[PDB]
Amino acid sequence: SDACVHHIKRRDIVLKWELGEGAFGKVFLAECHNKMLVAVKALKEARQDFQREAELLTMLQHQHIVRFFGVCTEGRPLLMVFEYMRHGDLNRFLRSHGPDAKAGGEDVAPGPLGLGQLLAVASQVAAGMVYLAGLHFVHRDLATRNCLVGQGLVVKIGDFGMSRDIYSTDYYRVGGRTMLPIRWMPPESILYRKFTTESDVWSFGVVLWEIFTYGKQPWYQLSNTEAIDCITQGRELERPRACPPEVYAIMRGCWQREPQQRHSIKDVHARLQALAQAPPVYLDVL
Ligand SMILES: Cc1cn(-c2cc(NC(=O)c3cc4cc(c3C)C#Cc3cnc5ccc(nn35)N(C)CCNC(=O)CCCCO4)cc(C(F)(F)F)c2)cn1
Repeated sequence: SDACVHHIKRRDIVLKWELGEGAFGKVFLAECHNKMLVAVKALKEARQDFQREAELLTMLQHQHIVRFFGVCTEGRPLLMVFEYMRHGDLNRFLRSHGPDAKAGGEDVAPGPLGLGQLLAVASQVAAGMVYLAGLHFVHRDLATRNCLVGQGLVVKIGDFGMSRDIYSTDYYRVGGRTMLPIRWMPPESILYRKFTTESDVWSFGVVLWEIFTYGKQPWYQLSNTEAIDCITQGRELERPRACPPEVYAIMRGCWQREPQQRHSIKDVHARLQALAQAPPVYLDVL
């Protein structure tokens, strides 16, 4: 126990209703009195994996990492208190604001999401990955499904959380047990099965691809085995229609076969941030 986790009395937590069910956890919408709304995670049992995660969740504090408030161990089931993100995960957000579904909102225009919005969303995910790469933390399952959207179009990296139970189609089940998001995985992670920070920047290019594709699954064209091949033979994803050539260069910069030939996430974020606050007339031409 290197760091210490804050604790929240069970009297403070008042469960309203469920937000989703997982194979190992349950997310309820609840209130805390430290009065705001929070998202609590109930363990379905793993107690060692509870404290270990909380210790790691506490150390990770940033503007684009899901805000961890603490735990509650004064009565089973054990709880993990997260902040509430209004628009759910990024993948379900992107899809519901694409040209495919089916009328404005409070945080977003009628849609589809314009270039300025997509660049804004992309920069926030990139900014959060620089922090993780700065701590040399390796997020081995980077995708739009594992990013949350809050009130005000703020994007934070959230889940894992039963993403292998919700989006089971995004994972290849290796052997009898264990799933791999091979469509988001780099060649060295498929072949030699090695994961690094440079293996994450590959995943971000795939994440950056999802954004300008409005939530579609990468290599939706293919099956799991065919997707493995195309990545193995070094076949790249084609530039999505909503993506300008200026941004597709950033994707390919994340898709170099040699992991060290790939650009740093600090450099990728630098390009994405600059394009975000860029004046209208500069983006209209893009
Ligand atoms: C090896 C390792 C990795 N980690 C690690 C863990 C996390 N954890 C995480 O992001 C994490 C984990 C988690 C839940 C949430 C997050 C953010 C959340 C949330 C949240 C806030 N508002 C809403 C509204 C609807 C909604 N969720 N939701 N759903 C749609 C229900 C989801 N349905 C379910 O069934 C999930 C079951 C248990 C889920 O546990 C985050 C990080 C990171 F990336 F942020 F650092 C790292 C710990 N150890």
